[PDB]
Amino acid sequence: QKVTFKEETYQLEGKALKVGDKAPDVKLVNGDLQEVNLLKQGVRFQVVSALPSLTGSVCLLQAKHFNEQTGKLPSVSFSVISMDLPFSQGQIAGAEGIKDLRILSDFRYKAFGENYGVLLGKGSLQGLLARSVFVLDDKGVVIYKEIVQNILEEPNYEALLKVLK
Ligand SMILES: *c1nc(COCC#C)n(C)c1N
Repeated sequence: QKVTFKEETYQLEGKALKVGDKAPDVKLVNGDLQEVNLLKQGVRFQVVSALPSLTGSVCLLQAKHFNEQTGKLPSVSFSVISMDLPFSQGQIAGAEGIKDLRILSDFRYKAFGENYGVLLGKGSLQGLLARSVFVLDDKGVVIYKEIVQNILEEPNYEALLKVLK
């Protein structure tokens, strides 16, 4: 699969993760500069979304939409991942009041990008994460995957909420 950004077409780098595959656990860094494991034990659904940067308008709308679901669906674990340092993630989350959302940084190991196959290849956005959504079931198996073809588009929220119902 390819991703488009205006005139640029990106190859996706890292390991291809498919619907039906066991999702790999990866090390990320949270707002307190604490290393955390992506996967949560004993929750019905885990939603893991990635975006190029929280600095961007489309990116912030995605973060705002997952912050709202965090409160509406407490039985579902929501995580948003970017290559932004935890400091900027905390600053932007603070200003926008997105305090319930689990915001994690892939900067240290690029372990999410490499293991979920959403690392953007050569181009202006190279090394940033493709806009993407994975839903895992209670076994940690991928039951839904969207890598957004046009990175200027928001994720398909309707397709996603049908998976969580
Ligand atoms: C996330 N999405 C986008 C696309 O447009 C938003 C803007 C600006 N960007 C730039 C990020 N960072």
